[PDB]
Amino acid sequence: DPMVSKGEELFTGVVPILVELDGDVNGHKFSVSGEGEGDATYGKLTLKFICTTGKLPVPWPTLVTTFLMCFARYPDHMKQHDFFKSAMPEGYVQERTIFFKDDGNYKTRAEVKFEGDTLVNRIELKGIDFKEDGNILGHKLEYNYNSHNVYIMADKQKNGIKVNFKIRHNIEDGSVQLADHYQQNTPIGDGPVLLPDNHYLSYQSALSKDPNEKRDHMVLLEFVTAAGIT
Repeated sequence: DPMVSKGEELFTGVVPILVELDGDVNGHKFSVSGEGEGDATYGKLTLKFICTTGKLPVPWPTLVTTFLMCFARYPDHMKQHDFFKSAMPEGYVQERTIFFKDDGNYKTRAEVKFEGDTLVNRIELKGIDFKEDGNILGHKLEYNYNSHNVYIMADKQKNGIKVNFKIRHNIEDGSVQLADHYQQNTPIGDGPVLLPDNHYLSYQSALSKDPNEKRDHMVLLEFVTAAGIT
């Protein structure tokens, strides 16, 4: 499929990744830069993020979903369902609202596209209505992350996809902090993209630290594979 081959070809090897985020949550302004690599053939990403403005004012785990669906491994049997690589290299816009149960929300707008050989994710994040002493701005979340499937559906009206899913962030005391995610993606360019049948992506994420890093930071290892059209 010469259509399906263009974007696929850009991901057959290890691809360098750059992430930039400008954030403000209840007026706490912050920036984060991240860098690493993606290997879509194995659905693997390796990333390190640094808060370049000091202390991150929210828990690292709450930003994991905001900080690259084009690196999912789509099995060969599902290659006609990979909107994300079909939109490359011109890229796609990824927008979310994320509602934290009994707290504020994030609203994010990102552009994901190639700049030369590097895949870039540039994000702007606004958070409103957070409780200063809540789980988010009070840093009450465990530094860890649960595996979750993500349900992708076609969004024909937007020439794109929509994505719905819930994240459960474990808490200090056995409770969970729910983060209800609403997402839509649309191509940046004007040409043909794939409109997939419904399927999911399976996510696993592992968070760690660099012992030599004195800045506030997060090392992220993710594995993501598509499934669910059997």
